[PDB]
Amino acid sequence: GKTFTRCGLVHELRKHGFEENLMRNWVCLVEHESSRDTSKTNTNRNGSKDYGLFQINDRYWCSKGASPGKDCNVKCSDLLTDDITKAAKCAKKIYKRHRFDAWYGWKNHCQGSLPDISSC
Repeated sequence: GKTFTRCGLVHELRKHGFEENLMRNWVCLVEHESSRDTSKTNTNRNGSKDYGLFQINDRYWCSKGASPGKDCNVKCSDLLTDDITKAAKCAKKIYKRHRFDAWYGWKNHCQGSLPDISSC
């Protein structure tokens, strides 16, 4: 697991199939959820835990076990590896029903201001 910079994240998502017109929303969401860190985790009041760059939950999208086998066919520990793609492809499969509303940071802080990406 590693941390990314905004220019690195903008590029990593552009390579992983994220739209340049949505990139501002995506990086500003990710900067509140994981702070651009693949190693980040958070526990919930419901007893489940969140993993990887999009803080994906072991009961809803990824799987906590030794093998993948959940709604996005991906394992919580694979989201902690040095390429975000395991979390990013699952984030696209969520965006098919909830483009940004599946993440609390976007509706808590990205409604006020977004960062610039025109230097990336």
